[PDB]
Amino acid sequence: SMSVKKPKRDDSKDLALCSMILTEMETHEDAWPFLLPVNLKLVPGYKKVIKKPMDFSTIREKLSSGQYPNLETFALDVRLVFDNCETFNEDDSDIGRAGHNMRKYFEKKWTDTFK
Repeated sequence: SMSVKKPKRDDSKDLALCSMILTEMETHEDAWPFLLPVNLKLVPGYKKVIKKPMDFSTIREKLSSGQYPNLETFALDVRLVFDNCETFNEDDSDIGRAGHNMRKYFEKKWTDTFK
């Protein structure tokens, strides 16, 4: 509360460490469904159904331009990429399986880097 603060967790490396995680996601072999924005002209249904599209290139630009206020807002966009994927793709599809694999990969890196 006012003039009563928990001890200061060092956040000075968060930007660099989120960038490293994102590099690792970018270079995973199952990243290909997620590298670029879904083409809203060429994929029927996507625009109406997915209210907040997100992809790795869009996260990378937001990261690079100071549009994440803290590490939690970064994790929310990453998870949005996988939640979108599950909304639109059957579990038993190459893209559906890619999304589950990447989410697993991300969540382990996140825990090991920050928890």
